[PDB]
Amino acid sequence: SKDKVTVITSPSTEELVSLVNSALLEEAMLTIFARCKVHYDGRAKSELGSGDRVIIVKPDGSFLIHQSKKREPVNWQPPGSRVRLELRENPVLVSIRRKPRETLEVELEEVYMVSVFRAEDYEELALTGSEAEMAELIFENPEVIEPGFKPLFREKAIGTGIVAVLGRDSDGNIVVLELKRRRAELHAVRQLKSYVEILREEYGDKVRGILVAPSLTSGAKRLLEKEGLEFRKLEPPKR
Amino acid sequence: SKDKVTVITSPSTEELVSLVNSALLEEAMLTIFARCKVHYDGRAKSELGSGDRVIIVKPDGSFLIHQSKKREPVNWQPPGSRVRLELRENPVLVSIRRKPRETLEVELEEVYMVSVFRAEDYEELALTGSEAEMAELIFENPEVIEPGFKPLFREKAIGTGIVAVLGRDSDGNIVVLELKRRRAELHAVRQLKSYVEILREEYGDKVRGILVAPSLTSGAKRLLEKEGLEFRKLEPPKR
DNA sequence: CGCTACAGGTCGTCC
DNA sequence: GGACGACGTGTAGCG
Ligand SMILES: [Mg+2]
Ligand SMILES: [Mg+2]
Repeated sequence: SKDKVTVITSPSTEELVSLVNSALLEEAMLTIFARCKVHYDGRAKSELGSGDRVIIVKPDGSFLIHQSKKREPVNWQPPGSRVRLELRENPVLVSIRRKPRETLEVELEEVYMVSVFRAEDYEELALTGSEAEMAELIFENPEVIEPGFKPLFREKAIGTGIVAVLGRDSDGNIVVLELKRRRAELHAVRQLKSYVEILREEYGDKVRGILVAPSLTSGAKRLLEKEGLEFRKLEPPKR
Repeated sequence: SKDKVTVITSPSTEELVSLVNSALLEEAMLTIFARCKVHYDGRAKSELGSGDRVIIVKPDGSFLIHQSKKREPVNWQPPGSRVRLELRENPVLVSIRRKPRETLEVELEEVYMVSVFRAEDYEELALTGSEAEMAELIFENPEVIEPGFKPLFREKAIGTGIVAVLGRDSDGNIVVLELKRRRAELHAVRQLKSYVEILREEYGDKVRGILVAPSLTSGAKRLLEKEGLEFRKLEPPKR
């Protein structure tokens, strides 16, 4: 239990069970290379036929099944799921989440490798360049929008929806910003339009919307213009 | 090397280099257990300090870095990225994505395990209970919407945006359907309202919007009612 | 929990 | 290759 790694290739069932169950009691990452079938029923339902895949069970219950292509797991289970290992015609990894009820079944036809990784990590990700940091830059230097802009509220719930920044201009109008940390799309403009309309019905037609993004799509421009909304070019800042 | 799996615990640098090399040449899966540092720069910028993680490099270029928590990799690179291994003071995995330019740098301070898995998988996931299945059901069976509903188009570009289902009703009105495979939120109603207004521009007051979904959030229902749009309860079929 | 919206979203289709 | 929207989206904030 004091080795970081414990690896077995071509494990016997006995060896499988021993390492699987120690991974769980030790709350260590479990990794397995195997030929398997996968059955999922839950929010949706899926079958994956027999094939080789990497399987990972994290100590927090996160379950991953990866094919040899793409970024997404072909199947998974979220944190807080519970897995048991089941002996049947083959060993079967069964993971269940409660609410909503989702079942993942991994039938292990052939286990090429099983491993316990007792991983120590006290460190957490520090990311910069987010939308939240655009909001900060704007409250710290409102001029990046325009002279006299005064930011007032961040994530202000209006009647229906939550607007990213609510504010006032030099004419004393209410100003909605919608921020995107990347090229803004039709859905961004729909957010803004939706918020502005809701405000307009309280505060009159003078309410301004501004989409604040590094750029926007052909579609966003068209709809923005058609709706009389505005665009300010802003890049997400990186610390 | 002719084996499906090769595993070396506590590799030397030469051992490390060798397996990494083979994984890439053999189009195999590369899995590393390591204490590392991660530096990422690209669409955003991030730093992860020294800690233990699982690393996976797929033969299609997908790069994954997993902490012992959550379902998401703490850092990654998408399919198509090119990876190399540089020997600085420590070995450094470098994976770069062209377009947009993104670089991922993993300093391997200690490699606990490195493995090559030559995975054979000819099988594609088969999933049921999607939104597209809802659409099929509605074309096969339009009365699930209402009697004498005539479905005409599916994923139809209108001028700005794309409608899930476009049709007519028995009274000669045009019908927009917005479909959701799960409980519908504000986002959905905004989509629906947006399309219906665009269609009203051409066909005038004779357009109906219908949100089709297993249920609604409070905000959705509120907004839906406000704009006088309609709801039909439908569960995605599991076939 | 339920609502709401962001994400380095990823992914697939189709103009 | 851009635009557009679904996704078993996952994840975080907030009430
Ligand atoms: Mg917003
Ligand atoms: Mg839609």
